Amino acid sequence: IVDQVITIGKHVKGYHYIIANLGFTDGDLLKIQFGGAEVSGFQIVDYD
Amino acid sequence: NSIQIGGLFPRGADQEYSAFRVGMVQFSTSEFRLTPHIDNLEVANSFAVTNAFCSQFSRGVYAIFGFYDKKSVNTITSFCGTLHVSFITPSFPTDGTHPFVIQMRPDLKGALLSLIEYYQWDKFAYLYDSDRGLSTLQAVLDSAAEKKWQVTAINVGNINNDKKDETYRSLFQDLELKKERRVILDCERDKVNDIVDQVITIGKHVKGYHYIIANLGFTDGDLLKIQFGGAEVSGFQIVDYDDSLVSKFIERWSTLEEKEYPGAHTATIKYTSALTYDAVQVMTEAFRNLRKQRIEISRRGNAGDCLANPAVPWGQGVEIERALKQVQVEGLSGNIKFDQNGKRINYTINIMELKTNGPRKIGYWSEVDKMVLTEDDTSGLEQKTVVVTTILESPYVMMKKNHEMLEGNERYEGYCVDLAAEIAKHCGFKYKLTIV
Amino acid sequence: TNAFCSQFSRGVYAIFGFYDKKSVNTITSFCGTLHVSFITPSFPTDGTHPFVIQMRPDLKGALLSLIEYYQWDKFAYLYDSDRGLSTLQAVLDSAAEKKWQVTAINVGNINNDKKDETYRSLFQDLELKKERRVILDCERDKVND
Ligand SMILES: *[C@@H]1O[C@H](CO)[C@@H](O[C@@H]2O[C@H](CO)[C@@H](O)[C@H](O)[C@H]2NC(C)=O)[C@H](O)[C@H]1NC(C)=O
Repeated sequence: IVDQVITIGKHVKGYHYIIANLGFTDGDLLKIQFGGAEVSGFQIVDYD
Repeated sequence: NSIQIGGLFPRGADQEYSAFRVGMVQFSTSEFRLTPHIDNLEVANSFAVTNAFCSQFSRGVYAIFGFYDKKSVNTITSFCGTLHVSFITPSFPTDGTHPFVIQMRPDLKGALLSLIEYYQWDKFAYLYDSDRGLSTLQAVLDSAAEKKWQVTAINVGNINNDKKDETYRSLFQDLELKKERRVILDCERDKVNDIVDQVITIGKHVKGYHYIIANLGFTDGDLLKIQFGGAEVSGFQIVDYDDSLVSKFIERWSTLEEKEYPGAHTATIKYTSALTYDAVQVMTEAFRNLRKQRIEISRRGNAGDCLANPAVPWGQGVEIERALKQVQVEGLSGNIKFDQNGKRINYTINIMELKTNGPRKIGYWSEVDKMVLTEDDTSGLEQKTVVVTTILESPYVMMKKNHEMLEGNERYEGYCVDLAAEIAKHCGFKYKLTIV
Repeated sequence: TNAFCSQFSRGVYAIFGFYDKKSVNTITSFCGTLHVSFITPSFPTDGTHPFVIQMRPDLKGALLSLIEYYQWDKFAYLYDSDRGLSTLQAVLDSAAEKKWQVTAINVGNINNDKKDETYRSLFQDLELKKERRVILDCERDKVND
């Protein structure tokens, strides 16, 4: 879903995504990291 | 009939070399046979170029086909202009009028300048490296002055590939200072994809951005990763895969053994490679015409040393160069023809826009016709001029005092005329005021 | 290339000379390879070539500063290719960050048969945008012309 969004350009500022699982940092995030859209998610494993 | 020629290839130009070999077999005849001695060299290094040339000279070649960097080209145009050695290249045109250099690459500057007035740009950002000279950048700076353009030229080639990230943000902050949306890319094909990739990541490839790729190979690189972005991408093609000549070429090309002809297993070929294939045909017709005109050209001995003092050119160099420059043939890059300096003339350049279903020609450019759009107009432009009927009554609809000199909607004035505007404005349509 | 080798064959220990934008690479690559040291008053290399002792100091930094001192924002930059468009790019690279409107008119390609005409055709062409601030960037002779 990410890659598809990336290619049609729905990851710029104004857009906003909330990833609904306990593994936000379990998957790739670099490919949306600088686009402009807002990404949110949940982490159940605190590395700190 | 053993004719010796010089071959100068840069390390890792594999497809260009394979194309050179298919050209060998295809245009080889039984009248004569071109015997190519190949020199694999770091074309950027001038020392190695000077050496490799002197080697080809001392062996006794009749002409050299090769490439050059802009850093190296001067060594080439010197040793060729001096020793009358003929040089054939798909590399970029020389800054001026150099003799004994047969530049297969068509001049691109004239094409690009046409396209800019076509899209009617007035303010853009020109990005570049120096690797093909700055003779193009001079062209966009002398034009901008004469046609009122504001150009933000940024040199993006000196960027180190070791810290190649902070250099891009600060680049697109300076390119966000004037909200620059129109950008030209005049770069090495490698540098092209690196920039595109970065542009995708920061999301400057949606609707509202319009990029122009300044090279002879539009469909050469990768286009699919900004094909759905929304941004419109234009560029130039010198290899038309619709020509039956090129189409028949592709069939054998795409099917060759790849262990033997590397990078030749594709449905597309780089223009750098394609020109090399065209260059072989020219080298054949050149030496064919030299015997059909019964002119003798064989070496009267060793060329010995290229640094021989004083330098004395062999005679037939004048004759050979002329033969080359008088060639007219048809190959992969459309029609081929030269002037007295070895520059392309009368050549076609396809204009391609990136769409949804892939790259697409919207027209072609000639050095004589300038910008010509192929009659492929679409029916999409609705522009349904909504016919608005009205009556000649005061003060609803009235003729203006000098309606004669005026035309269209401007002829009439009045309440309903003013209303016709407010209606069409809020409803969004172009309309024609006509009396019943 | 012939002169450099002629000097080298004799076994000189160093070489003093001048070069051009259409010959600099030759001097460098043959001095980088043969480790011959070159001492030049000519314009410095657009890089980090070794064995080349450039006597003239880098100007680039100074000119940029002086323009900033005069508080300019829109000017014309007549340039000569003869010394390598390094400085032309230096002000062009800065044109964004410093916010400049630079008109870059090449001038190192005119002939002395129509010298008096083209030079007037340039200035009666900047009577268009009506700029008054110019930079010359030329070998002294192209200045006086
Ligand atoms: C200039 O280029 C044109 C178009 O590439 C060349 O035109 C072709 O000429 C041949 C031989 O007369 C015809 O068979 C073709 O039909 C033409 N191709 C076209 C028009 O697409 C022409 O040869 C070149 N002119 C000169 C003076 O060299």
